[PDB]
Amino acid sequence: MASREEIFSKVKSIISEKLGVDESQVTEEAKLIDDLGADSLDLVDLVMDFESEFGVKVDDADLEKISTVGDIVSYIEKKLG
Repeated sequence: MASREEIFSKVKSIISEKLGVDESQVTEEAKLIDDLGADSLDLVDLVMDFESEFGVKVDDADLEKISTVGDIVSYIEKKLG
């Protein structure tokens, strides 16, 4: 079943494994590009990984609305319903 823990944990799994960074750098208010150093290319791959992982499609506009991990987490929780 859907759960916030599932979102955050899975989200960290993609970002952490591809960047080699611990969730300490990951924050609901931390920016993936500034706080972690993941540029637009990095961001596309990370969100994409969630796109297939959660079996959901994302809006290019949603990407613009998503900057921090908080947005990533909140996005999946609401997008799935």
